Amino acid sequence: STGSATTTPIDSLDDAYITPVQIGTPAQTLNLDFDTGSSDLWVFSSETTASEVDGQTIYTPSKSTTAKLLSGATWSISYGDGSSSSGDVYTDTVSVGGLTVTGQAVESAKKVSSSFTEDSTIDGLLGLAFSTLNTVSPTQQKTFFDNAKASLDSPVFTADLGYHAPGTYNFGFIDTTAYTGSITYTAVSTKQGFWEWTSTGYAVGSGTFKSTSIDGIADTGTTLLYLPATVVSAYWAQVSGAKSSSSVGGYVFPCSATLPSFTFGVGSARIVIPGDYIDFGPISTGSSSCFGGIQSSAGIGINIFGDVALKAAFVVFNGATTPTLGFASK
Ligand SMILES: Cn1cccc1CNCCc1c[nH]c2ccccc12
Repeated sequence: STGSATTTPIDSLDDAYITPVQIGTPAQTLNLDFDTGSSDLWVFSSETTASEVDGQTIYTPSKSTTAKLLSGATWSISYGDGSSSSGDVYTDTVSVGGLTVTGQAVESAKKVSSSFTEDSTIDGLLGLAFSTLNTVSPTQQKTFFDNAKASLDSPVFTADLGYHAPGTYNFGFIDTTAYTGSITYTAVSTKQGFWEWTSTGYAVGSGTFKSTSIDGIADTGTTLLYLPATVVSAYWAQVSGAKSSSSVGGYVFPCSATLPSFTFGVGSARIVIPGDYIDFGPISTGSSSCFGGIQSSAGIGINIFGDVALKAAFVVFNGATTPTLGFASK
């Protein structure tokens, strides 16, 4: 089997991407944020505290003839940005782009934090990291990908995120028309439960490539590119007037700037992030200070190749017995 679904930015900044997902019988379609940095499929639901729902589409398990309470199971998750959610668990039929999994754990939110409530466009998350990170207790549950894997033509999924435009998540096949040149594959460590890999270095604009190992995670559910302070300082030093603002929470730059590109290495290959991809617009409405798309990972504890980096590439998440990651230009 295979599946193919379009993923769409939630706003004009590409802050996140949502992908329609069919849950239950008859189908209830919710728009979920596919997140390769977590391993829970959770949704706004008829159980979510009413004051914490503001415009989201909800899953109502009592209206699904295939829903079954997973007795005794609860979940609770915190994300890198400090947001959180928790609740109980159903199993139900879940389909993505024509690919169907029966008996998928669908984690029903009873509580969500404020940045979920305030994000009316995101109806929940679909985790695509390794199932060892799944938070369901007392019996850990598998991700949609892990459940689907055995049925897939090939044990892979691909992320092709657009810049200010829709893109595609495919399951079970590599669309050879969706990228240019060749795909370069690189080793993955699953020891922390993430798609963790080591970039071979970077360049700023038309500058020389610096060969240096940068360990980080491929994370579709994080907006920005978080890298070591040394690398980030070297980037922003090429933008007149750019500075790190403790009050804003990172590097800002004059909105009048033209930003340089940023290149990262994948083995001997190179992925170029155009300068425009690094512009996240005014820090507040009407401000001439703009927020940067490359930020320091210092104090996160890990480097994160978030959407800013991933949307410059066609990315293969290879879930074979020994997982690997592939990157191609596009
Ligand atoms: C960092 N910063 C700087 C000024 C204002 C900010 C915060 N920008 C948050 C943008 C945002 C809205 N909905 C989201 C959903 C997922 C990820 C990000 C977002």
